[PDB]
Amino acid sequence: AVEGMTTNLMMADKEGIIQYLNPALLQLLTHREPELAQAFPGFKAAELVGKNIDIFHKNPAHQRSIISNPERLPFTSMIKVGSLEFNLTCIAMRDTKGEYIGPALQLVDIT
Ligand code: HEM
Repeated sequence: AVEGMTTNLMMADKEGIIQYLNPALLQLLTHREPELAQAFPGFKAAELVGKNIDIFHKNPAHQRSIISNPERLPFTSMIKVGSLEFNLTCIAMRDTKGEYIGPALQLVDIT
């Protein structure tokens, strides 16, 4: 629904370790755990922080090349996550001195 359009955000460090999920995304992934557990059997949304993103990517070096090269960010794509569908945006996070920290992901639900 349009009432359900919100800001879904997930952050990782340069080594691909998930650092933070915002509440809207945590709520969505909890709601969608039926679909997510079919695509990713042991999936628990509250358990994602500290995990490496490589676990969830079928060709992990592809996403690694995207988040390792902040000069080529921002990156946008449409992705299928099990039976879910998202419009994905990946942007570079930087510290106060301008250094790249890792990727931030925004997902727009188009399931
Ligand atoms: C901040 C953490 C994450 C980053 C930086 C990240 C990075 C990316 C990027 C850039 C894409 C687009 C690839 C493309 O369209 O060519 C992508 C797609 C995808 N991501 Fe993630 N992702 C993250 C978290 C997750 C999580 C938690 C899951 C599983 C729940 C996941 C599973 C997928 C899947 C299934 C796709 C589409 C199919 C694939 O390329 O493997 N990602 N990810």
